[PDB]
This record gives sequence, C-alpha cells and structure tokens, in this order.
Amino acid sequence: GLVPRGSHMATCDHFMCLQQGSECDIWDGQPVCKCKDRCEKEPSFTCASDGLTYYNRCFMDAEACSKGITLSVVTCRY
Repeated sequence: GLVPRGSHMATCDHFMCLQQGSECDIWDGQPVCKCKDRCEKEPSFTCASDGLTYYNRCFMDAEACSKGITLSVVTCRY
C-alpha cells in the first residue's frame, strides 16, 4: 500500500462520451471512450433511422457505436 504522496488514480466520474453506445473507461491513466457491446437478449424490436431493425434499443446503440453514427428510433410500419 505504499504510494506516491499527492497522487491518485484517474476516474471517469466527471467525463461523458457523446457517442451513442459508448462509455468512459480509464486507459493508461486517461479517460477514453469505448463501445459497451453488452446487451440483454430481451426482445423489443426497434426500427431505426437507418431504415434497419434492431433486436432492442441496446443492440441499436451498439451498432451506432460500432459505426460512429447516431441512430434514432422510428415507428415500424407494415
């Protein structure tokens, strides 16, 4: 438990990542944004602004993050 006095690890509390589906992580002592990529297999089919359909909103967000884009929900019509 010996540490340099007047030092602390970095934390994500006061940072936000604007990219849909992303979250802050600490890498090499600095905040960075990374895609979460973890969702429940709980169906809630979601049509999106790209014209495609997602298993739920979490999967929509994960695709948005993977592509570096923004996807919004639209009504499915049939």
